[PDB]
Amino acid sequence: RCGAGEPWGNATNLGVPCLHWDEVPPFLERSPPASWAELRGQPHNFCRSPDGAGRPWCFYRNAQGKVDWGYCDCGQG
Repeated sequence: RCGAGEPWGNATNLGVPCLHWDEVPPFLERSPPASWAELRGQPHNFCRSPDGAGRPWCFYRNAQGKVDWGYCDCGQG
């Protein structure tokens, strides 16, 4: 039950949980496609959509200690 454009919430697409936007390390492993400082979900974690294509995505933190970003479509990655 995953339509494109609809985020899973706190999981990059359908995999790794979204870390908090203010908890994103200044030295990041992935480069973000857009300036997300205005996603303004800093206090919390939840997919955001900087892309005018209606494509939500968040930063996921995995058990490797990594924090990267992924599209939240639950089937578009």
